[PDB]
Amino acid sequence: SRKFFVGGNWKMNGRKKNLGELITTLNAAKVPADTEVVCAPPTAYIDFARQKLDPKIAVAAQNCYKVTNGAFTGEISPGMIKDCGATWVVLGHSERRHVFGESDELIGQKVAHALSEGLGVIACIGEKLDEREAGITEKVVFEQTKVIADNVKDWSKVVLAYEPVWAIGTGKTATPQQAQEVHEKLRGWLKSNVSDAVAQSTRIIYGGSVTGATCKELASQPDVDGFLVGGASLKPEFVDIINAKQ
Amino acid sequence: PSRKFFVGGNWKMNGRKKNLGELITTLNAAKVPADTEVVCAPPTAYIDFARQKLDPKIAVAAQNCYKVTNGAFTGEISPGMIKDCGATWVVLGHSERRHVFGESDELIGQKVAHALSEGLGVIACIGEKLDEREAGITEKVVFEQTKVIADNVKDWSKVVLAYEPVWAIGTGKTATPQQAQEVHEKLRGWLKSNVSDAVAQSTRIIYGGSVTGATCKELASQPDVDGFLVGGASLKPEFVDIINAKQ
Repeated sequence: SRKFFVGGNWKMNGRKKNLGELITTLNAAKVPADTEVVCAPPTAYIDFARQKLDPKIAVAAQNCYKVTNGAFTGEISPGMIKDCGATWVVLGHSERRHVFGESDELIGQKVAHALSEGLGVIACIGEKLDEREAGITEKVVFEQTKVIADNVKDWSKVVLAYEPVWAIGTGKTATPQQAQEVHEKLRGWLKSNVSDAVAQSTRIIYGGSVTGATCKELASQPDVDGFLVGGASLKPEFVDIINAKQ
Repeated sequence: PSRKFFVGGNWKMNGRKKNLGELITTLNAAKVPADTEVVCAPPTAYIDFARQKLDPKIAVAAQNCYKVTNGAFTGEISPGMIKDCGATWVVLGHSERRHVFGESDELIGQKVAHALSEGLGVIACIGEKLDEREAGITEKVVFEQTKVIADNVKDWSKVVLAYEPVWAIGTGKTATPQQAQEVHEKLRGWLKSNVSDAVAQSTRIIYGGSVTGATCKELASQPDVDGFLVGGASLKPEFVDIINAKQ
């Protein structure tokens, strides 16, 4: 049985004050033993958040680069993330891919380098609306997963996050069934392309819109192992999502 | 005015808390002249760390930022966060952003306007690549880049322009002091006839090419060179020699 995993992606939000208040809320929250909880603060606050957060919650960088040190003004390395006490990095997030044009190859190289450096990786995939309506959900999502997998030697430190990008701001929504259909298919790719052990043990988490109201039906899906939470991660309702399985 | 000499240390993607803490200790003990303005740009995960450890005489800069105050931009930081961390500058348009990460002029323009509107100072970088230089179009590239920045500047008192001779990195070429001067003087001439005389006379244009212990002096003596954006030397004791380049 895969351990339930709840990540809170704060994206580019917050200052020390309101994030300190958020953290104070999380510290007082009772996080179940069976649930693994991770918060991804803005890059300027990885160090701050790690100092202020209770050890029971892990800290993630929102991105990193693919080399340990170098001439890359504006980037950070897994070494720096580790040095700040964070144990995870989010890679391949839809905003990196689709606003900042990060290629599959780049994401793959980043994954291999973060893993070689002792970090865990939350590796994001997902298809856009035009890809969904064209019938190529599987093609896009399998090709993205392949390039990640090509760069993974030890899946015990990886978590796959499915983002239904086709549902973000488009006027379409994903049902719990539709999330399940994709998750199950992703697991089926891990089976047909990597191994059965890896399909069985790898957390595939849902990165679509998740609220206090919908998190329960979503969490009940056989192949949904948790969430990568967007906007709700900045709010008390993140604690409701930490408690989703019941 | 005259223009206050300006020395920025760009640490790029280098260091951890230990060796950067030791570097900072070196800088804190250094005597920085009153007539020199010194700024250090740490990796983004260490803006807050460096500001806490660095003496107030040295300012802190982010190496990049985004163009909006908060938002759905996983991996980015805003000028509001930079300020909140005690940093007062941001480097924008650095050649590595433009040429490795494909940041466009339009994007850099928008980032400059937003950083300025948020009360940050901006070190705005420009520079031509080798293929652009050998094609004879140094001026075209460098003037177009400066124009998009200038379009997004309402107050030049908080801006510093950095010329990076990208054409001279690793490629194998070295930029002479004269060659740097020729470009700087032309950049100032662009400001004079597209912005204003007052902005031409008062705006620091700093040199972002390779600068050592040895070569900083002739460079700093050039009429239109107002200082440096130091790359790799910024992580070393010789950055202190560059802080002292005028005398």
